[PDB]
This record gives sequence, C-alpha cells and structure tokens, in this order.
Amino acid sequence: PHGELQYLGQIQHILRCGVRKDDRTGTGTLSVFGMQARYSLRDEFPLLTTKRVFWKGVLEELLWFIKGSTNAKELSSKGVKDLGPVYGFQWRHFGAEYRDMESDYSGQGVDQLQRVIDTIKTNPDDRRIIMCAWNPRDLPLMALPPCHALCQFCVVNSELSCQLYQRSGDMGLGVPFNIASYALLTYMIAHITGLKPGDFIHTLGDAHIYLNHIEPLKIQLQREPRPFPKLRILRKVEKIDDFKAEDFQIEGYNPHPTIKME
Amino acid sequence: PPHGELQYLGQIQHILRCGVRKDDRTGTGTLSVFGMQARYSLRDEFPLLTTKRVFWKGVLEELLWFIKGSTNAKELSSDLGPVYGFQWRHFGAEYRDMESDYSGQGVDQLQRVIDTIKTNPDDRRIIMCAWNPRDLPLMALPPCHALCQFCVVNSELSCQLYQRSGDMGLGVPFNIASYALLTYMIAHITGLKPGDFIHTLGDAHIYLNHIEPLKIQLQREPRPFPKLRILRKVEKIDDFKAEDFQIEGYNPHPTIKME
Ligand SMILES: [Cl-]
Ligand SMILES: [Cl-]
Ligand SMILES: [Cl-]
Repeated sequence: PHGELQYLGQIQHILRCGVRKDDRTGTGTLSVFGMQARYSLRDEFPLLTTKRVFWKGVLEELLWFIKGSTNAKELSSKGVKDLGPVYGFQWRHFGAEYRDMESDYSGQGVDQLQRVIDTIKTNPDDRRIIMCAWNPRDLPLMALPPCHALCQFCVVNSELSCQLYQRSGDMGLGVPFNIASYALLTYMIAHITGLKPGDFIHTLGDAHIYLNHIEPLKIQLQREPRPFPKLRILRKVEKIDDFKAEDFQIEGYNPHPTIKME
Repeated sequence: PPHGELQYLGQIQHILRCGVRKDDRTGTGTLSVFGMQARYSLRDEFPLLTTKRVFWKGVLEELLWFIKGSTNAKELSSDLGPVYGFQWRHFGAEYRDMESDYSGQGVDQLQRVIDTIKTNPDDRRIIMCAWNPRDLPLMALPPCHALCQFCVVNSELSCQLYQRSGDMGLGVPFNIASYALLTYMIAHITGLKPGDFIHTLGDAHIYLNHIEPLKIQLQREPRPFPKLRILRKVEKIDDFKAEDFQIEGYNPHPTIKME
C-alpha cells in the first residue's frame, strides 16, 4: 500500500470531520487534533505524486537552514522566492544572543544539528537524539515559550529513522513540503553517519486545511499516487556543511500536475 | 465503535511480532519499535485499562503530588530533586532544598496552560514539557522527556502527550490513566468537556521479562471502560483532593505483576 495514501486519507478525514475554526489570520480552517503517518525511506523518497511538489525549493531551503543563515537574500538568489532568528539559526546556534544577519556566530549557542550527528555516532541507542525549533514570533511573547516543532532520531540496527512532531500543520501547502524536507534531512544525516534511511514519521497536533484550499484538495483526492521516486546522493560526503544542491538527484519522479494553493 | 483498549493490545502485539531486540541504559533487553500513536475517547468514559487491574489509587495520588509541585518522596508514601511536579509549577527556577519556599519562582506551566485555555481557546501553543532530571547536568540545553499539547475544540478539551520513549508494559497503562485524569481536571477547571487523549511515542519498548505476562494479557477481552465522576465543583487546580474523584463501573481482569 502506497505511503501517499496516508496523506490523502488524512485530507479526506479533515474535509469530512474537521471542525470550522479561526486562526491568527482572518482565514477560516477545518481542524482535527492529533495525526500521524509513517513514510518509508528504504529505496524510495516520499516526494508526493498527486501534485508536483517544488523539489528545488525543498533542497535549497534545507541547505539554507543547514548553513545557519538568517538572510532572505541567500535563498531568493537561488530562485525559490534579515529574517531574525529563523529555524536555521536555532539548529546551529541554539540559545545564542541574536545580533545581525552577518555577525560572527562561530561556536556560539548549542549546535543541535552537529549534536544529533555526534550522538548517533557515540550512542546509537540514545533516546534523546532530539532537535527543536521555535516560531521566532513567540520568542519575545513570554518567558520560556514552547517549541513549534521537534525531531527525534532513532537508530535501529543500521537504519536511521526520524519523527517530526509539529504543534500545528498546514495540510494543504505546508505538509507535503515538510514531508520532503525532513525526509531529505534524514537522508543527509544517514549518509554522514554511515546508516541507511529508515522511516520518516510525521505527527501533528493541530492538523488544518485553509478554507480556500478545500476545492483544490477535493480534486487532488481523485488522483491516484504513482510510485515514489528515488533520491540518489552522487558523492561521498563527510560533513553536514559540505552538501551542495548538485550532490542530489531525484530519479523517476512522475507526478500529476501542479496545484496552486493560495 | 471498537474498544479503545484494542489500540494498546494491537501495539503490544506489534512490538512482539516486529520489535527489534536492543539494550537500554540498564543491562535489561527490550523489544522496540519507533513511532506510535493511539487516541482514547474521554467522552462519558475513562480509559483505565481493563485487561489487567491498574492501580488507580497510585495514579490519582501521584498526580495530585505532581500538581502541588512537591519534591519529597515522603509526601507520596501510602528529596527526589527537581522531579516532574517541580518542573510543572516552577519551570526554570534554581532547585535547592525540598523544604525551600518556591512561591512565584519559575514559570507555572500548569497555571499557564489553564490561563491560555481561558484567554485564547484557539491557541496552538498550549503546551507544557517535562525533563528527566538525570539529563539536567549531562549537557547544555538538554531535550525534554515529554510534552503535553492541549486543544480546545468547541467546548471539548483534548490532550496529546508526546514521550520520547515509553515502557509499554508497566509505564504506558499507568500514563494513559494519569494524563486522561489530568485532562479531566483541566476540563473541569476551565468549564469544558473532556475530548480525546492522544498518546504518541518515539521509542516504544517492552522489557524482555514482561513478554510472557503480556502474551497472556493479549488473550483477555477488554471490558467497557469505567466512568470518572468529579464529586464537587472545584475552582482551582490546587484545590482538588483524592476524595473529589470516583471511578464508576471499573470491571477489570486480574492484576498482572510486572517488573
Ligand atoms: Cl510545494
Ligand atoms: Cl499499574
Ligand atoms: Cl513510560
């Protein structure tokens, strides 16, 4: 049974049973609380096929996260179209006093990403191989604000798995993109630690669909998934920071047409 | 609808069939899988498991002890350092002695969850976290052991517990009851009806010496879940006492000893 069927099943469930609800913008959503799906990474890559997912943006934004940048210019000029302490800065300089987008951060804060990599290497049985990220807007809001998302990695025999917990997920636009991003991150980490990719498990608290996305998703629901493509890494790479876009090749990606979602 | 306990029994079976033999922090083996989730309705029933007798008195008593923020082993019987309770009520405050005065120190995560449900029922950040105390001196900014996310839908309150690892034999049935209980308490305080308790795990493991007891537990048919009654209108989370709670129609199979 095709992994994408979980995603399509979840969309349908929210359309049928979702509760109408308002969020921080004046846009309506349908909402359900608590979801989980498991995508195999073993000889395949969960880049969704019921619509064309913008792979180049996934790869480029992730590399941008990884180099710890807080500058929109470094991502725009790659063709994906000062951001403050965004996810990337938190991954590489967790808990450091944020200055400018070109200040010197070398070895300040906790490098959560290198720490995940080091722990996989020093204790593959460790149940604490965890990275967290905060929505930057929460940071001045209150003392000790809760994280927006966390990733827990797990080594089982020679396979590396990842579970992403997000306190809320945009099922229409954000989720397919994130399935791809964190599956890619798992491939990168597995590669660097000499492990094979296992599963990506995606878990949500608030799983919502925007009202203006209902019609496109209803049509997406009538399309049959095609076998997932493969991700090939073209070069032995030894450090997370050494990966570049050209090291990656998606092979056999055969998707249905792009669906625009506002 | 199918019985909620069948999720737990299915998960036990799955770990026995497909789980990987591993080793945890101690010299005891486990069978283990990564990533699990179950959803237990709290609507006119309470998910206290029936395929074995769960020690309800200990669930209730330990939870009240967590809630009053105590770090004293004696107060529960019948100094642990900054255990789960202290973190719930005094998050981030420098822990010292157990008889020390912790008033207005740290963040009261529990009261904050209660206040947020009251000030913004749509908020997606109604979250509290707890750390294994042993991790605290191990490294800088260690990750949490567990998190609870609460969610108001119309007038129902739901809770999702994420634990980075769970003992499926001993710890899970007990935690299902504790966090379902906590949701009932918070729902009561905030004028809401309990909704769902969602239990999500990273490492879900069974200790090797529990395999035989669980295999036997797997042969037992769940009986309908009991109800939980709260016996008086209670105003604040700190005012609940053991005698305010009454489990009704608990009809379980016999105690299974595990350890
Ligand atoms: Cl996309
Ligand atoms: Cl028990
Ligand atoms: Cl546990």
